[PDB]
Amino acid sequence: MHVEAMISKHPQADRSLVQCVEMCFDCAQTCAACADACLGEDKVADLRHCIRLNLDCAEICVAAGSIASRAAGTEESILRTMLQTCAEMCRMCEEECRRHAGNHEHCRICADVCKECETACRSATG
Amino acid sequence: MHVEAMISKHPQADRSLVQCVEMCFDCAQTCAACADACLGEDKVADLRHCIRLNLDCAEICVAAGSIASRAAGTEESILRTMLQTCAEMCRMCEEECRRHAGNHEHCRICADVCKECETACRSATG
Amino acid sequence: MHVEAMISKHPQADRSLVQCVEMCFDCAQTCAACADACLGEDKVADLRHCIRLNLDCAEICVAAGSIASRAAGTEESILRTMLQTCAEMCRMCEEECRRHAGNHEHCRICADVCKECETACRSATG
Amino acid sequence: MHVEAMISKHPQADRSLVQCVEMCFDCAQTCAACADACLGEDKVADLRHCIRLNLDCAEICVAAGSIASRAAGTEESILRTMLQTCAEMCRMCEEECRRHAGNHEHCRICADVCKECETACRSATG
Ligand SMILES: [Cu+]
Ligand SMILES: [Cu+]
Ligand SMILES: [Cu+]
Ligand SMILES: [Cu+]
Ligand SMILES: [Cu+]
Ligand SMILES: [Cu+]
Ligand SMILES: [Cu+]
Ligand SMILES: [Cu+]
Ligand SMILES: [Cu+]
Ligand SMILES: [Cu+]
Ligand SMILES: [Cu+]
Ligand SMILES: [Cu+]
Ligand SMILES: [Cu+]
Ligand SMILES: [Cu+]
Ligand SMILES: [Cu+]
Ligand SMILES: [Cu+]
Ligand SMILES: [Cu+]
Ligand SMILES: [Cu+]
Ligand SMILES: [Cu+]
Ligand SMILES: [Cu+]
Ligand SMILES: [Cu+]
Ligand SMILES: [Cu+]
Ligand SMILES: [Cu+]
Ligand SMILES: [Cu+]
Ligand SMILES: [Cu+]
Ligand SMILES: [Cu+]
Ligand SMILES: [Cu+]
Ligand SMILES: [Cu+]
Ligand SMILES: [Cu+]
Ligand SMILES: [Cu+]
Ligand SMILES: [Cu+]
Ligand SMILES: [Cu+]
Ligand SMILES: [Cu+]
Ligand SMILES: [Cu+]
Ligand SMILES: [Cu+]
Ligand SMILES: [Cu+]
Ligand SMILES: [Cu+]
Ligand SMILES: [Cu+]
Ligand SMILES: [Cu+]
Ligand SMILES: [Cu+]
Ligand SMILES: [Cu+]
Ligand SMILES: [Cu+]
Ligand SMILES: [Cu+]
Ligand SMILES: [Cu+]
Ligand SMILES: [Cu+]
Ligand SMILES: [Cu+]
Ligand SMILES: [Cu+]
Ligand SMILES: [Cu+]
Ligand SMILES: [Cu+]
Ligand SMILES: [Cu+]
Ligand SMILES: [Cu+]
Ligand SMILES: [Cu+]
Ligand SMILES: [Cu+]
Ligand SMILES: [Cu+]
Ligand SMILES: [Cu+]
Ligand SMILES: [Cu+]
Ligand SMILES: [Cu+]
Ligand SMILES: [Cu+]
Ligand SMILES: [Cu+]
Ligand SMILES: [Cu+]
Ligand SMILES: [Cu+]
Ligand SMILES: [Cu+]
Ligand SMILES: [Cu+]
Ligand SMILES: [Cu+]
Ligand SMILES: [Cu+]
Ligand SMILES: [Cu+]
Ligand SMILES: [Cu+]
Ligand SMILES: [Cu+]
Ligand code: NA
Ligand code: NA
Ligand code: NA
Ligand code: NA
Repeated sequence: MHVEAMISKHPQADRSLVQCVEMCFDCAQTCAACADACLGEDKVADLRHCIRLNLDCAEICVAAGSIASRAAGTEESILRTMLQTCAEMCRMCEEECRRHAGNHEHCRICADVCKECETACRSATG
Repeated sequence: MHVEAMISKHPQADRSLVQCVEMCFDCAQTCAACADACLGEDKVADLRHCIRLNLDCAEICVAAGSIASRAAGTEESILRTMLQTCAEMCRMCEEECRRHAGNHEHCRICADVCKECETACRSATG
Repeated sequence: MHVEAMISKHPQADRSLVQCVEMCFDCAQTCAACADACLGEDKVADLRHCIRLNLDCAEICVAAGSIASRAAGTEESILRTMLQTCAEMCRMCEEECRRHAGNHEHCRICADVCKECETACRSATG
Repeated sequence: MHVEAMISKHPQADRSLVQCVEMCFDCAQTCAACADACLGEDKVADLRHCIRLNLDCAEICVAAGSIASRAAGTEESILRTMLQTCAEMCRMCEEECRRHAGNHEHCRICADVCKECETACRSATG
């Protein structure tokens, strides 16, 4: 990623922020991929809720990542509210993917990414 | 829009919800357009913060609208948290567009849409 | 929607363009809703491909709608290339939803929206 | 990123594809950041077109990345059409950021990312 390089060059220019942005994009992609993997499973009907949460988590993580990419300055921002929502979304999505992780390795990986992204986003709200 | 028609046909199937979804998409488009209009103004340098808020508001309203389009059932959802964030985003974006509304008619229109979308989203959290 | 009102007030300011933008947002929402409806069907395993196409169609229609909301001027743009891609996406998604339309009313509605959006986007490339 | 790990675990499971997805998300973030950096410059009025292209490039790269994250199987997809559009978008955005690269280091970085992402996406269409 180029998060760190771009922050340093912004005319209004944060480790926790870099980590948050990087994780949001990673987690967005991972959850998009996890929704599609679950869709392809023989046991798709068991994975409805998980697919739905991953779609929401992908959507919210792209939004959060994008907003945070614009948060390199002191101006008022939705940033902290958005990161709190994102942390809650990643927590919910982690729990459901974790429940399937013994059965589907894609959900193990995705639960781990959601957990890390939850922590990164919560940490960026401090 | 086809929000109402699609909700009625969902296998797990709400006026406040229909209105929320419709408004989110309307408001997303309007804020995208307002950011671009402000970018094109001779006095663009006066509109930096407004452009930035409109970009965030477009991003959050698409996310909220999409999540709410998937909220026609009783399952656990980020929906209410996301709608609260969206209402806060629309409130912030409304205030800044309103400040420019005397000077730029596009901001008058956009402030009105943000205000309506804020109310719709807050109402859907009840 | 506020597409028409916002275009008229843009400092660099098209019926076919208004119709395209309106349809993209309508179609994005409809396909998001159709993916979720299909996910909830008892016969979800029969709807894998349809769910996947609707997710792509929602993503591409939001992108197209957003880009077109920024296309009220004479500057170089990806607009026409993006609208061509969107028309092709809506054509593909229409065909699959149409195949399920006898069985699922949500797919009938969604196929009709995709068809209309395909035509609107193709017409805006002229 | 977790692109490679998730592809390997998909029930329907490509170096060029992994590289494409990774680059799309990297490039999306970079262009979002470049739009915001340009918005913050004293000389913002000189950067209108560049800001606008970066907003389009961010939108198209997220869309492409997401669609490509769902392209780990042999089913019909918009993928190749979408990647061609994305390559064209990155080419356009590269050219404009490159023009500002001597003046703004953020545009140098962003032009380099767009160039790499253009190549990755074009290569994934083979
Ligand atoms: Cu995340
Ligand atoms: Cu994720
Ligand atoms: Cu999954
Ligand atoms: Cu899953
Ligand atoms: Cu997830
Ligand atoms: Cu997420
Ligand atoms: Cu998150
Ligand atoms: Cu997050
Ligand atoms: Cu999950
Ligand atoms: Cu899962
Ligand atoms: Cu999984
Ligand atoms: Cu999962
Ligand atoms: Cu996950
Ligand atoms: Cu997951
Ligand atoms: Cu996440
Ligand atoms: Cu997640
Ligand atoms: Cu996160
Ligand atoms: Cu809204
Ligand atoms: Cu709005
Ligand atoms: Cu504006
Ligand atoms: Cu503005
Ligand atoms: Cu706004
Ligand atoms: Cu908004
Ligand atoms: Cu909102
Ligand atoms: Cu909202
Ligand atoms: Cu605003
Ligand atoms: Cu404004
Ligand atoms: Cu305005
Ligand atoms: Cu405005
Ligand atoms: Cu507004
Ligand atoms: Cu506005
Ligand atoms: Cu709004
Ligand atoms: Cu708004
Ligand atoms: Cu709203
Ligand atoms: Cu469309
Ligand atoms: Cu659609
Ligand atoms: Cu459907
Ligand atoms: Cu379907
Ligand atoms: Cu569709
Ligand atoms: Cu579409
Ligand atoms: Cu389309
Ligand atoms: Cu379209
Ligand atoms: Cu379809
Ligand atoms: Cu369908
Ligand atoms: Cu359907
Ligand atoms: Cu359908
Ligand atoms: Cu459709
Ligand atoms: Cu459909
Ligand atoms: Cu469509
Ligand atoms: Cu469609
Ligand atoms: Cu269309
Ligand atoms: Cu890209
Ligand atoms: Cu980029
Ligand atoms: Cu820039
Ligand atoms: Cu620029
Ligand atoms: Cu760019
Ligand atoms: Cu791009
Ligand atoms: Cu691209
Ligand atoms: Cu690309
Ligand atoms: Cu660029
Ligand atoms: Cu630039
Ligand atoms: Cu730049
Ligand atoms: Cu740039
Ligand atoms: Cu770039
Ligand atoms: Cu750039
Ligand atoms: Cu790019
Ligand atoms: Cu780019
Ligand atoms: Cu690329
Ligand atoms: Na900012
Ligand atoms: Na739902
Ligand atoms: Na434009
Ligand atoms: Na696929």
